[PDB]
Amino acid sequence: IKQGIREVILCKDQDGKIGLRLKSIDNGIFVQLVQANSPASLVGLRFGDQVLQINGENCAGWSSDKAHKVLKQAFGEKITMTIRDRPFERTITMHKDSTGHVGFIFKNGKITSIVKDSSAARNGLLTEHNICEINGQNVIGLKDSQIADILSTSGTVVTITIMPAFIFEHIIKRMAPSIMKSLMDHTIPEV
Ligand SMILES: COc1ccc(C2(C(=O)O)CCOCC2)cc1
Repeated sequence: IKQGIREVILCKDQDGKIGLRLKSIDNGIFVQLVQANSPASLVGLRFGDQVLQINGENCAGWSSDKAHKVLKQAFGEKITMTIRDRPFERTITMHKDSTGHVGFIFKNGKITSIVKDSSAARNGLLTEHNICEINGQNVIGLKDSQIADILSTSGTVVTITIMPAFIFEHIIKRMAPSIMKSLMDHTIPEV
């Protein structure tokens, strides 16, 4: 999680898309969706990012509709944005035990139990928190079984990005679970 305000420069694809849906939260604008292999993904926009400006206009108090409107009108050639990185999220680094567990239980992405004397317990993992990312890979909308698989196929060191469940549930309001499963970018980021 980068701790300040960064600039990104986007270019609409051939179809006039940038691969983004935005959501009004708390009189700010936040990324709700980033499409796989989109301009948004390529420049490193992530679920939960806060859009502070689009082409030098403040996003404060915009509706989701106005934000999507503003992206439609923009000259495709070059869109600038100012971004706060995942400001509602935090990162937690854990170490797997000899049996391959970081030490928590979760249901529909939300951590529900912390196991006594686990890495999760020592690193202060919290319940009623939704898993957004595992080792920088977005897992939002993936089945519980696949999130377990991605945890099992990570090394002994597991970084998990988490969001308070209330906040997460407010952000994904009005996005179909199939769009999340199907289109939400879940690739290991390119270099
Ligand atoms: C007393 O507080 C702590 C905090 C972290 C740990 C480690 C972990 O499990 O993450 C131990 C193994 O290596 C990494 C760190 C241990 C004790």
